[PDB]
Amino acid sequence: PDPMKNTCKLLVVADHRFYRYMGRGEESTTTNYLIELIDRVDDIYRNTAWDNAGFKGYGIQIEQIRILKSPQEVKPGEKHYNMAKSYPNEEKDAWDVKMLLEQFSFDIAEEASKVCLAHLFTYQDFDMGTLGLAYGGSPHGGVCPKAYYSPVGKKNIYLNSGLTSTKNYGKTILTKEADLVTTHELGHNFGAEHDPDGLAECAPNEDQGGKYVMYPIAVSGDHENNKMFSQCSKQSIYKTIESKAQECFQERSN
Ligand SMILES: CC(C)C[C@H](CC(=O)NO)C(=O)N[C@H](C(=O)N[C@@H](C)C(=O)NCCN)C(C)(C)C
Ligand SMILES: [Zn+2]
Repeated sequence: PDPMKNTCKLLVVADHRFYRYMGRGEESTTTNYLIELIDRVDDIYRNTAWDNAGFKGYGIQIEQIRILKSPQEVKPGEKHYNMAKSYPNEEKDAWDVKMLLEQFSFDIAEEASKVCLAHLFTYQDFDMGTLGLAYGGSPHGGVCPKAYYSPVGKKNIYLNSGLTSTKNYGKTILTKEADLVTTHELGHNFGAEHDPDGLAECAPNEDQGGKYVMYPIAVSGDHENNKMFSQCSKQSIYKTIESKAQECFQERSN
């Protein structure tokens, strides 16, 4: 490992929904929630030995927290990830999750080009229990901005993005649950795919510690393995870090 290239700096964005519902309409409350969450997530990553030996000390740190205190004003027919209404159905509490991730990536493109990852934190009830979405680790995108020319958007957007909502089924998720969602979405950014049932090593039974963080289902969160990465995730992320650290990782701060 290269201590001068072992940290993925993040642009963290709190939309107006997050500001109001999680942040109590305050910069301090909003930021303190995110600072602490990212730090707990960083503990998982930083202590992980990707090759099961010395390849460790790789993690994440916040470069900037953008705080959107009010909805984004838009013209008719125009959309923005921070606009007041949900899209495509304004009668729903939330956007279609995939469309939101794409919109966020479009709107945040110039800023995203300057950081390892950009992550949106919002407060909306996605349909059917969905909690987050991210590019990378999909059967592209992930760490370090990679351009994608959007025919619809008419400009380059970058696929180094993901999002977490802290609302599910009409209530605020537990902080221990939020940590897991963000760890999982950034896991995809870092190159991990979902742990498949067919590999017991990567998807253990409850008596053996339970599932690892990259399992595709989220329920409970009280088992030992739940907060950690499986050997399958480690192998994928290891390869990702090896190819990407020199490209956009930086020295750990503080
Ligand atoms: C951190 C979790 C695992 C993220 C995934 C989606 C995903 O793979 N993000 O990369 C999720 O939202 N999973 C949901 C989930 O398990 N949600 C739980 C909290 C839930 O609401 N379960 C009840 C739904 N009948 C799905 C999509 C499986 C319904
Ligand atoms: Zn996933």
